[PDB]
Amino acid sequence: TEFKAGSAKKGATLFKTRCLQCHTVEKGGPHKVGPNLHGIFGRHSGQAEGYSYTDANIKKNVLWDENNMSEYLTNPAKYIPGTKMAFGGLKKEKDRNDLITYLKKASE
Amino acid sequence: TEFKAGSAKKGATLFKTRCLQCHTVEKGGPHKVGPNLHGIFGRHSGQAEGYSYTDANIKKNVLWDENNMSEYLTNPAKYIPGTKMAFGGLKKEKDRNDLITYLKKASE
Ligand code: HEC
Ligand code: HEC
Ligand SMILES: OC[C@H]1O[C@H](O[C@H]2[C@H](O)[C@@H](O)[C@H](OCCCCCC3CCCCC3)O[C@@H]2CO)[C@H](O)[C@@H](O)[C@@H]1O
Ligand SMILES: OC[C@H]1O[C@H](O[C@H]2[C@H](O)[C@@H](O)[C@H](OCCCCCC3CCCCC3)O[C@@H]2CO)[C@H](O)[C@@H](O)[C@@H]1O
Ligand SMILES: [Cl-]
Ligand SMILES: [Cl-]
Repeated sequence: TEFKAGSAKKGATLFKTRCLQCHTVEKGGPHKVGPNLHGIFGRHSGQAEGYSYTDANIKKNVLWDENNMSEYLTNPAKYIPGTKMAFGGLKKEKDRNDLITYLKKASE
Repeated sequence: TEFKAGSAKKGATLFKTRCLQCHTVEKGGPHKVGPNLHGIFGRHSGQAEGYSYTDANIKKNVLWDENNMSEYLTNPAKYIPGTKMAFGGLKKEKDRNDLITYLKKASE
């Protein structure tokens, strides 16, 4: 399902405990590991002034709104280049086919 | 789409360069960061003798075959507990609603 208006008060606590380590939100606030998020809604992803992103922002692009940010926050790590390869991820279907054809024989 | 028989020879090289760092495949081979994979096809996930898994193996369970291992190898990290939370992931839809309701106000 989709976004439904919730508790800004609980959301303030979630931001402090889950986001502030890598993001500020106030206008003119500093970048950290992640970019300052002022004005994030209504602008496109990957364009904060003064911050340079991973290659994700030439592979993906959204106009942030409540719905697609809700989907994003289920698993932001999967959009970081390298996360999938870290524990053996194989982007190419043909590579997974080759690996599995081998593993079927090698593990028998 | 689904699994199609591929190149065991290319798959052998993929295993050596992408899997061997954390897995052995031979019968009686040692565990490493990950479990030995002998006999993996046809047994259920999360049951290698002598290895104790993350909580993933009480949340997820498959009978490994070519198809579901192909899906798994697109992104194994997303099944490791903690990966999603690491960069701000919020499992509960109500938490994402609360966060986003706050962020909409705080970032304006
Ligand atoms: C707490 C739940 C959050 C929220 C609401 C967001 N993050 Fe992060 N984030 C981090 C990094 C390194 C990036 C850039 C990624 C890249 O360059 O590929 C981001 C990006 C975002 C965005 C997109 C910003 C844009 O300008 O498009 C958004 C909306 C976002 N984040 C929200 C790093 C981190 C963390 C470091 C461990 C943590 C924790 C979070 N983010 C948590 C959150
Ligand atoms: C190279 C592409 C591969 C392949 C084919 C597999 N892996 Fe891994 N793996 C690792 C860990 C720590 C685990 C256990 C996770 C947990 O306890 O939650 C696994 C698990 C697997 C399985 C499931 C095994 C089972 O008994 O059900 C399979 C089929 C599998 N892997 C295949 C760790 C790593 C790595 C450490 C960085 C790397 C690299 C890989 N795995 C790569 C691969
Ligand atoms: O993988 C299967 C899914 O693919 C699509 O979902 C897309 C969505 O359509 C697509 O809009 C979404 O994009 C999210 C991009 C998030 C941008 C993150 C930015 C962060 C900072 C730097 C640049 C990137 O990615 C999803 C896949 O990861 C389909 O829409 C879904 O129906 C389908 O379930
Ligand atoms: O998230 C949306 C998707 O959900 C389902 O896909 C499931 C599959 O049905 C489901 O079979 C699959 O399970 C994979 C579990 C991999 C087990 C990994 C083990 C490794 C070692 C320790 C225990 C776990 O997880 C997928 C979701 O992550 C649906 O089937 C899909 O159609 C749908 O696109
Ligand atoms: Cl492809
Ligand atoms: Cl829920």
